[PDB]
Amino acid sequence: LIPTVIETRAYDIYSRLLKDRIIMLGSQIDDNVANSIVSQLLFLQAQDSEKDIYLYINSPGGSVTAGFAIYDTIQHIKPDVQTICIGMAASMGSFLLAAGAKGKRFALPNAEVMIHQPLEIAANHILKTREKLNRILSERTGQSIEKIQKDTDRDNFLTAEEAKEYGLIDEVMVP
Amino acid sequence: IPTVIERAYDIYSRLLKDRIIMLGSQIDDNVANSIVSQLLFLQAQDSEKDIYLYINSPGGSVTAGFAIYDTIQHIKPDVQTICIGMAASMGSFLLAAGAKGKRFALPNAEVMIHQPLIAANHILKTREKLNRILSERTGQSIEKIQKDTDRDNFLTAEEAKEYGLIDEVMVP
Amino acid sequence: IPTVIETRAYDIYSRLLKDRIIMLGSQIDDNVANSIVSQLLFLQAQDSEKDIYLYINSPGGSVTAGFAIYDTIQHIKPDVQTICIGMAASMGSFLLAAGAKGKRFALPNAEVMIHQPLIAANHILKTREKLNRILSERTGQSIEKIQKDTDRDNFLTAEEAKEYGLIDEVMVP
Amino acid sequence: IPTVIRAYDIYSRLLKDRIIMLGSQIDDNVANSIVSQLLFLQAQDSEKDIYLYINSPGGSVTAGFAIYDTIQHIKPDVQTICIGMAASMGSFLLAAGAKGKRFALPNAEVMIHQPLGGIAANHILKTREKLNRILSERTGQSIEKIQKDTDRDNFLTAEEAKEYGLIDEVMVP
Amino acid sequence: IPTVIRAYDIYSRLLKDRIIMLGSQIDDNVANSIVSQLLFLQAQDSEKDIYLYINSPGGSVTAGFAIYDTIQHIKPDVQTICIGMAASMGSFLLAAGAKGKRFALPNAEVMIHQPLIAANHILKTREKLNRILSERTGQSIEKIQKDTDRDNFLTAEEAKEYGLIDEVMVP
Amino acid sequence: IPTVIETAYDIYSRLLKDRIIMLGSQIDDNVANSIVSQLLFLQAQDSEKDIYLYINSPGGSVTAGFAIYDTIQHIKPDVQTICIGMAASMGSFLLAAGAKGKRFALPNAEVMIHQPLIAANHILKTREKLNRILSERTGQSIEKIQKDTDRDNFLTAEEAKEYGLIDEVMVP
Amino acid sequence: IPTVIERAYDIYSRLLKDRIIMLGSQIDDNVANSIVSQLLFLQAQDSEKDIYLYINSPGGSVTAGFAIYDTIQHIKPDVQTICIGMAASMGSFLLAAGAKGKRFALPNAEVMIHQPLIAANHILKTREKLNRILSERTGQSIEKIQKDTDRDNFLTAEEAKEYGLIDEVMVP
Amino acid sequence: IPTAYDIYSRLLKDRIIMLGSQIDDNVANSIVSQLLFLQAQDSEKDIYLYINSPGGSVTAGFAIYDTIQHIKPDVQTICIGMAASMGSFLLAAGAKGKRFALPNAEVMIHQPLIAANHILKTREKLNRILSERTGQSIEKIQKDTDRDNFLTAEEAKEYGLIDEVMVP
Amino acid sequence: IPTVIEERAYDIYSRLLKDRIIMLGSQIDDNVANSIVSQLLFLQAQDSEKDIYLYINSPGGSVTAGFAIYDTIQHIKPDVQTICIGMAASMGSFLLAAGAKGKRFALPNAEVMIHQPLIAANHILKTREKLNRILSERTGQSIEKIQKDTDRDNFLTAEEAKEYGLIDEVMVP
Amino acid sequence: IPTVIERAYDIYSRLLKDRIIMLGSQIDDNVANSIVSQLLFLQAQDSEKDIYLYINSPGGSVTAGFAIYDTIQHIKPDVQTICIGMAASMGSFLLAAGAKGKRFALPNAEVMIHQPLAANHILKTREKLNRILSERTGQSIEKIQKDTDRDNFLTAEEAKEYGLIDEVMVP
Amino acid sequence: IPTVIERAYDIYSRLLKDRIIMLGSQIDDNVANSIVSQLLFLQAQDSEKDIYLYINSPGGSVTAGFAIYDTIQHIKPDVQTICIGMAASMGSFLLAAGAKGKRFALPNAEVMIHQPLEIAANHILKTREKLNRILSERTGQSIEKIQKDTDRDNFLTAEEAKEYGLIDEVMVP
Repeated sequence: LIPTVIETRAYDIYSRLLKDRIIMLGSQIDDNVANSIVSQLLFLQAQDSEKDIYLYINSPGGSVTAGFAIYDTIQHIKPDVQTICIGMAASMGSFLLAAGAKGKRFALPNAEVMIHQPLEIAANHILKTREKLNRILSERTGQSIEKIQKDTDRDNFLTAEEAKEYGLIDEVMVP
Repeated sequence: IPTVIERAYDIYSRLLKDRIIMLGSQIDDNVANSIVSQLLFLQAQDSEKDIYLYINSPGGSVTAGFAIYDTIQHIKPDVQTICIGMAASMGSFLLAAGAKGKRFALPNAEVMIHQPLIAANHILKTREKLNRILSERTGQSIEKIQKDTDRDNFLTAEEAKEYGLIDEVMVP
Repeated sequence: IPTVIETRAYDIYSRLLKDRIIMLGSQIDDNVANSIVSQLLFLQAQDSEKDIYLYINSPGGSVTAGFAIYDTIQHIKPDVQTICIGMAASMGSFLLAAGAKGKRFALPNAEVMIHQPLIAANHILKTREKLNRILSERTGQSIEKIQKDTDRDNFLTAEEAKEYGLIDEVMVP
Repeated sequence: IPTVIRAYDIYSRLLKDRIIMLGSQIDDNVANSIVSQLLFLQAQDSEKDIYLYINSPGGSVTAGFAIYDTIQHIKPDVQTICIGMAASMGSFLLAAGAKGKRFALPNAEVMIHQPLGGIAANHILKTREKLNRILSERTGQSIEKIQKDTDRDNFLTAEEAKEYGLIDEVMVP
Repeated sequence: IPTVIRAYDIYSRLLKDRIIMLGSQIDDNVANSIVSQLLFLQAQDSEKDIYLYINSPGGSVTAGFAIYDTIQHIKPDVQTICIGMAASMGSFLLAAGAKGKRFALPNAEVMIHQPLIAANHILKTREKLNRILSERTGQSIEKIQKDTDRDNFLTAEEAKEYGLIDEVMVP
Repeated sequence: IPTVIETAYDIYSRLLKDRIIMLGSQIDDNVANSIVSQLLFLQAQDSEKDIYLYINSPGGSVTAGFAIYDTIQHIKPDVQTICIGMAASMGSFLLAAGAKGKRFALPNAEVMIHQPLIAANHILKTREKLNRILSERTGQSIEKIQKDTDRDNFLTAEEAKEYGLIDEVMVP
Repeated sequence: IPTVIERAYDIYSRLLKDRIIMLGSQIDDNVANSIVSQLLFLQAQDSEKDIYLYINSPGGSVTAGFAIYDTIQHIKPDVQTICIGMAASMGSFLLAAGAKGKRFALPNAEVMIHQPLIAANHILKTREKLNRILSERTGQSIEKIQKDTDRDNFLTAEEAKEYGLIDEVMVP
Repeated sequence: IPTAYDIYSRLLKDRIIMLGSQIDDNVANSIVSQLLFLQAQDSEKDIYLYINSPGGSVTAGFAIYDTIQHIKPDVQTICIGMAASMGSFLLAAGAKGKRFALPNAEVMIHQPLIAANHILKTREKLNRILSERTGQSIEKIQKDTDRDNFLTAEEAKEYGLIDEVMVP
Repeated sequence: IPTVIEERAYDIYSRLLKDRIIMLGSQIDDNVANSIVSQLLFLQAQDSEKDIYLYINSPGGSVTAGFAIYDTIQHIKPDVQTICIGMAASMGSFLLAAGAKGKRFALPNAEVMIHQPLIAANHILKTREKLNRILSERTGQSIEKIQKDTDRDNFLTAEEAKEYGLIDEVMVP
Repeated sequence: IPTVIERAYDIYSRLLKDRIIMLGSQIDDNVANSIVSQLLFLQAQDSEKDIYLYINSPGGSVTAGFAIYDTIQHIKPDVQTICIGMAASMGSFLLAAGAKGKRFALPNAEVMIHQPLAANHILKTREKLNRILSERTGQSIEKIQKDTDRDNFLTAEEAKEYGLIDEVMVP
Repeated sequence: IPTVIERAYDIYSRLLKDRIIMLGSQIDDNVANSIVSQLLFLQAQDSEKDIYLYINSPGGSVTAGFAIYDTIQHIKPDVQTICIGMAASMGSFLLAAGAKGKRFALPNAEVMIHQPLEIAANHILKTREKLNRILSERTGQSIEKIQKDTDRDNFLTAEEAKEYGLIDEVMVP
């Protein structure tokens, strides 16, 4: 499922999108996805430190650690990382959605968003990093930590407009 | 997938050079990410020129279908839709979602609007949303579409036109 | 599948495509259908006036997939010649008969079978009568004859296929 | 499948009460098993009723027919009771029980759709007409009404099934 | 699965005491086994109670209805006892037991969420599920319709309040 | 297969007590050696009482077919054949091979005399051997049986009676 | 498991006759259902005689564990728990859950009360359920338990006596 | 395989052993045991070995061969279906006067082809043993076991591999 | 397959095809036949006058697939030289004998076998009669002898095969 | 299996440019079709220049070994054979079939002349190999027959003495 | 394995541009075939310049190892052996086998001389005898001591391997 594009040079579609500073996160997040995403972010920062990056998100979520690698890289680099949810952003996918530059987090009208953080590691360290997630989510949305602690414990499916109301995105994109 | 040189592509890649996107499988997230990317690619090359999305699809994921739906609506280009073979469920929803006056089917092509049945209530909620968009795009009442997407009828290309799922049946 | 390089690289199918030649050498499913349809649409954009050549060695396949190639053959402006090498069975034989009039061919030892093997039953029968109606138009046979023969497994000689109206000529060596 | 004490499993222990469970897709292994049970029960007694419980999605025509012919051949009455579902060939076997003794539980769904693809087409169609004719005889419906209905997918309530003539009574708690 | 001795496995020895264990997902195989145990027990004695223990994630609606109907048809009262979990079709069968005689142990969990071949028939049998749950629990059909569409775990005590069981079996 | 305990057999063993053999599958060496054994067992219990061979078989190995066939002919007891469901290829050869006047089919049974296609010469040799045995046991000419065993037409129970493969169709 | 004729018991069937139940693996629903049925069985035979539950288990399903728990609490007879080898998570919960005065470990037995981490809020609700019960059964405050069950501590048989998880370490 | 015995176990009661498969070491060890069991019961009465076999391992075939020859009882051999390779060799190895075939049974003496010298050496011993048990010259068995030739039951009697074709 | 550059990169087979060499090195099925036919069609479009060299090391395969290859050898204009290296069996030996007059060769240690080994039985027998007739035409042997011989497995030496009319020459080192 | 750029090759294609064919696996039909093709290609580029066939092979198919043998003997250029590691059966036969004076082994290479086993055809082709080995080694046919029926590992020097190779290459 | 555009490479091919070869896995025939090829290539490229063979290997096939060994000794240029990570069994024999003065190891590398025990026992013990013999020459240890130490699985430090005579130097940062 990846066509070729030859300018007058052969790119598959994603590599051609990367040329325009577009990164497609279209899968479950594991370490392989994270290493690839971080790499693309580093490449694009190196090309241009002033120019916006566009990160598109269609993701069921995944590994907290891998999710955090991408997060911290988004925060480190100078360029503004816009975020755009195109199909779904659940758990760590919605966390990355909300971690886009302020004013620059978007979703298409019909995109679903879920803040539910589900669940060998010791229980106390899982709970410790969870607190870390809630604290970061509390800031980037303007909601109280109490309210985010509750909400991430349930599997609430948000509409694009609920997400905006909630503070996970800045705008719903209009045709 | 044969190779073509004008610098070498496969067929689909050469068709994309003429702004042709082929949707020829069940729609899952990988297909969705792929169709969306191509549409985004095409938009940036020319925001004015038409896009042609051929559809031969038994359907698939609602969320994947909607991601493609929304990209069609969002981009500036008119997306034509042409049904060859079959458009079922979410494939039939995408066919109906093409630019007005520019939804087509070949003569022997087939269309089934039945949308098959994670919290039930969420599924049923997104389901009401599909019926309304299908009402808006066909001109049929919401109640009529309610009944029809819950039953598995096959429409001929001609029935699909009479129904408002397409604008024209293409003739040789 | 060997490579062909013109001082530009192709595989044989791709270089045969350069001569407006398409090879259908397998069971027809959705993947083969989309591949063939694309080749036809491509070849049409290259030149709307020149003949296209469709070689058929196929045991059959999906009615849906077969109808997508059918309608695409009809839709495009160029003549599609059909050439049966090896075998045309079921939906394979339908596409052989779908070629431009006067331009449906078969090699001398090729074999044709129009038996169409047997979603609600109602719809299967409906699209069957639609196959039968179309084969009747393309072969010159009455729909009652097509009806009986598509319900039985029936190997036609290349010459018999000519006598039937499935092909126009048997290619002489 | 638990043990009952001479140690049976439940089915073996129910066979002692002349009860046969048809709880699966019907194929040749199921058919041979059902047939042998029916022949064994005729051997034990030719006068006493048999009880065939049916919870089955359907299956092979030929296998359905081997059971059907064996129900008709043996001397005893074979009661049929639909628990859960009787589809395709399972609904045909439901309607083939002794007249007056075809039952369904209140919530059991019956569907007379006979699938085509789920042999030469002609032969399949021949045996379809024979199934239709038998269904006509056993429901009291016209061969024509039954043609239409078995070509389509309808789930019938137990009551509608009785209204139809597929069963004689709905068992009340 | 231990053996007890005249040689039985435990389930079969429990069967001798008119106890049936529903301990898994309900499919047609599970359904046929259960229905068979009921018909067997009924023949053996039409007056004596039957005990159905339930630890089930759920399953096939057809399979579940097969069991439901057989429970209702036979003469003996069938007591239902939820141990562990009753979800979806398992919770339906729990409610399906003789009224006065539906139980759960204190840490048991009940979920009535009914998860979602043509759409109209599925929605049709949903309404038929809802209407029976409405009768057996005393809750209005509008309330059951809402609650079976949402995924929600109930305490044994909460399930008693709801009308799915008659009592929490206190230790 | 259920259990039957008398005052423990599986069903098939209980039927074997009545001299009933069930051939319900594709004929391979393993099926052949089971069938031959049941035959030698029953000849030994009683060399005078009929044996009942029920046939629901898609066919199988020619060699395994012949091992069963040669055993039927060699033992003293009359072997009745009853086709339930289907008899094809070597299943129909064995059906025709039961005692004269004791070959039966249920009304909806299907019978296919098609023998489908070692060095080629030896396959053809043992086919001539099949054809000549079918010739004797049906009363049809060797010419005719050659044409007919070379085609795959399905025969009605009654059509198989007319053919001479069975003696009677069993009435309810 | 080998046979023992006392009528042929496997060793587990033999031990069940002495009211001995062995829980020797990860706790899933099959195991839970097996243990529950064995409990109900032994309870039927004699509601006054002790039952002995030997535990060597890495833990398992909380629901499956609670089903075993609830049945121990429900039945009349005293369930003695004996840890041979290991009791972890739900294994150690079931160990602590035996009759008061009658919870044992072999001297080299290991005990770990870490409960590992399907909506998050429901999981956390059931953990609290465990913590409170462990609190009732050890004499420790819910706060020490909620702290200790969140981390990877291995307890010696002796240390587990210190903790109130077992009553006695079995003298050889 | 119906039933307390299963059929084969019931036939063993009547001193009947059924070789219905490829001959490998599992099969060989089974046959040998049955042969030893039967002679323990009565070393006088005949044993009946039915053969329907595509052949198999030389070594495994020689284990059955040697057990037949060793024991006191006559071991009749009866080919049903086919005896090929080691199966045909075992057929010809039955008590003299007591090697039978059913009328449509098929016999093939081709023995198809660890160092090559060992297998060519063991092959000579087979040829020599077939020459003895048929009354053919060794040079004729040499040629004949080197090609793949199906014999009729009658042809096999004419060859000396069986004594009689069984009459129905 | 290793690579050769003339920067035009081939695999050896693509490099050979440059020099009009096709290697039929495997069991003949649909995939193989489709490949060879296309290579034959390619080479024909390239130069219709110059010879083609078809090297054959093959145990045989599908009859349909064989005839598809045969029919294309006969149809195209170029002379197709056939060279047996190693083995030609069944349809391999049939394709070997189908090469140009005076231009069918074998390497000295090559083995050739005409046995064709054994869809309704009668269709098989009728296409067998096709092969035998053609073998008769190309070897000069009577149809009697060929029928007799295609029904048994005899291995033919390079020289024996020349004797028989399957090849024209044995290639001298 | 690295890439070399002059034009981009893998090492084998790069070595093919220097007329070096590497026979490094069991011989089957695919290996034979490949080696033959390389030999044909190489004779097309130059018919007088030597070719170098390195052999590390446990053996393989007889038909396939003969296809390669026959191609070697047919083409004009001299085919030097070099045994690295092992040459067994059909491997050792292809070692022996190299141009006279131009058949080599490395000092620690191993050579096994054992040929493993309708039977009559197998024996015939086996008499065919024996007769070619005898010609090329210079050994009597009776001695080849004894030795190929035996599993006999030959030292590089022992293989020289035997006449399978001409020289043992020196470090 | 990343690309390198200098012309495109994977890293190993780029390193091979600098006469560096990486032996990174268990040695079998496919590894040996590769290493030998890389060595003949580098010789042909330049017969006087040093080759650098990096060894990180648990060892493997004796025949395969000796093929690598013989090629190192045959070709003209010096082969340096550098153990990174692990050299065990035939890996450590290959390490000993590098140009005298030019066998190296990283400081934390591990070296195991144990040569573990389908061929006859007699041949295995005889090719083992030449392994011992060759290690005695290259290390300077008596054959008696070599026999002893290669029958035991002791692990050497890079330094102990130096004192043993398997390498010349432990590499300095």
